[PDB]
Amino acid sequence: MNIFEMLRIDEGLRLKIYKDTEGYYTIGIGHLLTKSPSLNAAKSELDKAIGRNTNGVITKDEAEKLFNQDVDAAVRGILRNAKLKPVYDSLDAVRRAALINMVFQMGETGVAGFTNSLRMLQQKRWDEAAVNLAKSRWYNQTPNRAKRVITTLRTGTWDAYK
Ligand SMILES: [Cl-]
Ligand SMILES: [Cl-]
Repeated sequence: MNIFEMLRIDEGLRLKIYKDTEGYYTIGIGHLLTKSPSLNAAKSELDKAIGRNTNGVITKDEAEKLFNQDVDAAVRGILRNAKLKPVYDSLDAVRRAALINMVFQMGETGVAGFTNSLRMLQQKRWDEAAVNLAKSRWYNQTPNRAKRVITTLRTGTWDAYK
């Protein structure tokens, strides 16, 4: 199991513009297109991201290309962030995937905001960090997915995904 297969399970694959949990226009593997309510603003962004006139439909390869970009952008955002970098460096390889996961879903600004949990992660206080992360809008809105991520963090194993 690795970050890519982990995120593909959490996000799924959709080749046609869809709306995410929050209602935003998305496509492929959790690739957010726009927060705007306009389906046209969405097609527009989609064509911009792909480099062709898509009419809201992409191929698997296109979806996988956006996905590779986004995981890389996720890792780089963590290593560039003064709040995140230190937690990340401190963690084992499994735990690292889990923070990448959070960052992919919520953006670096958002995860950087979980101040207390990051501090408990850095101190390797696994159970307490788990209890604290669950006290969030995140957990309340996408509980099955949060649970899995949280579990990866608490245990350092891929159990939740197997
Ligand atoms: Cl893009
Ligand atoms: Cl969920």
